[PDB]
Formats: sequence, structure tokens, C-alpha cells
Amino acid sequence: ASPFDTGPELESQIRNQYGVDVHVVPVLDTLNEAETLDRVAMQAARTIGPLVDSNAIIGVAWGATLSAVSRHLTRKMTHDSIVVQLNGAGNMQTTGITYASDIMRRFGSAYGARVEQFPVPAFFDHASTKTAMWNERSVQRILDLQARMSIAIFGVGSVDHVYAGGYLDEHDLTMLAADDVVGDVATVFFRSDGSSDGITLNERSTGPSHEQLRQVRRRICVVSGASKINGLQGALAAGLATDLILDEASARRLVS
Repeated sequence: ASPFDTGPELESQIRNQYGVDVHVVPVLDTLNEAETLDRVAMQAARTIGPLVDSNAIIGVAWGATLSAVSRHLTRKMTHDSIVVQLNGAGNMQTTGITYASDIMRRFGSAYGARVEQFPVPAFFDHASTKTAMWNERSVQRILDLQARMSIAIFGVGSVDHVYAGGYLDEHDLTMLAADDVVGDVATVFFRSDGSSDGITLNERSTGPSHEQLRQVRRRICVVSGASKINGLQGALAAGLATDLILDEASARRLVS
């Protein structure tokens, strides 16, 4: 093991150390964030394809990473499958609804799958709003679909103040540090040891519990950007992924 290790050698190290299947994408050390993600997203799309079948429910947690992934999907017709949105859209900036919808449409179009969206905002300002919304039939019918998902596809948020998705204000940011939060999947936060119990912000999240994710058959986790390794470490500690796609620089950090 050295700083000269090849992609395949890094895959072996991550497989053995973290117990997930992994694809390390070789990327020029000097490429920018967007271009690096584009290349990670291409490999992720290639990996996702074989895992999408007919008569299946595919859960997608939308975000910047998943948007890139959705642009690289290879057409592969299935029948009787559904793609379900795992987290809400529309934040305090009035951003997200179109973007999230476009992601879901790309997935639906690539696979000939019916699209099921989640009529809830990106995140809640108040836990009492979540409580209320989770008693709505319109919401519950989607929660039920999510519970039946065959595969889950997601990126990882990372706390290194502002946070990905633009749904938290500054005070919320101080809470995360208070609870040793390092990142999120589908807007559900976790600590460095992967734990997610007793996190105040999680009562305002629209995403599936980590317990629910861990019961899904295949969980495809896509990460780009080495400076976000804290989030990935936590997600792996939480056992959220079965399959991981990430860039070379991030993989080198991960084996460090």
C-alpha cells in the first residue's frame, strides 16, 4: 500500500476495511469539483444499470450528486417498476422542485419506470410540521412505497457554515456540531460512529430512517470530493451502503 496504489488496489483496501463493494474512479488530480463528479457519476450510472430490474421499486434520494448520476443513465427498458423519491423538495430559497423533478424524470425515462414523487418540502422548519404531515394520506402512501424499495441510490452530505441543500439556517448549523453530526443521507443525519438516535434535526427530516435503509437489498452510495470524507466515514460506520462509487482522491483519503 502506497500513494501510488492503483484504483483496483484501493478497491481491495476499501472492500476489506469497510465491507462494501466498491468502484474507484481514476480522475486527474487536478480536475475541478463538477468535472470530477461528472466522471464519478458516469461510473455510478454504469454500476446502477445492472441492478435495476422489472417489477422493482427504486428509491432515489435526490441531490447534486444524484442529478449528475441521472444525466449518465443508460437506457434499459423494464416493466412494472417504480422510481420513488426518498426526500422532499422545495426550500426556503424557493429552490429544488424543478431540479428534483428533472432527476426523477431522467430515472423514469431511462428505465420505462413510473415516477412517484413526494409532495413535501425539502426539510421542515418545525418538528410539529413533520408530525402533522406524516398523518396525511398523500404522504403516507409514499412512505409505504419507500418502505418496499428494492434498491436505494444516494449521495452523502458532509459537515466540515452552510449546508448542502440550503434548507438549514445558521442556528440549525450550531446544532449539528452540538451533536457531533458529520453528514447525512437523504437529509437524515448521523455522527462519526454512524449513530443517528437523539439528533434533534432528524425530527425535521423528510427522509427514510437509517434502520429502514439498512433493510434495503442494495444501497448504492455515490461520493465525489475528498474534502467531504467525514460524511462518507460516518455513512459507512452506519452501514448504510452495500455498493460504493467514489473518486480516486476520496478513496485515498478513505484508506487514511
